[PDB]
Order: sequence, then structure tokens, then C-alpha cells
Amino acid sequence: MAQNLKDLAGRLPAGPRGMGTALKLLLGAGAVAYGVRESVFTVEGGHRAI
Repeated sequence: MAQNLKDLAGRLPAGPRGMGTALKLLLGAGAVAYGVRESVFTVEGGHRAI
């Protein structure tokens, strides 16, 4: 008896989405945080910086 067979034809151009966006966003946030931290330094008491 005839059965159900799915038939997909043609391809739509594009890339997979969703996971990539999340990862990129996370990376950007981490980079920004890292940059800010690098910009700041602390000199503790009794010390002096040149």
C-alpha cells in the first residue's frame, strides 16, 4: 500500500542560525569586559607607581 514518504526538493540558501548568534554575542561581551579590566590598575598602600 502507498505509504507516506517525505520528499524535500531544492535547497534554500542560508546558514544555520541561532547558535551562532548566541556564541558571537557572548564572545563580544567577554571581550569588552576583558578590555575594561586591562585598562585599570591598582597601586596598594606603601607602593608608588612609575
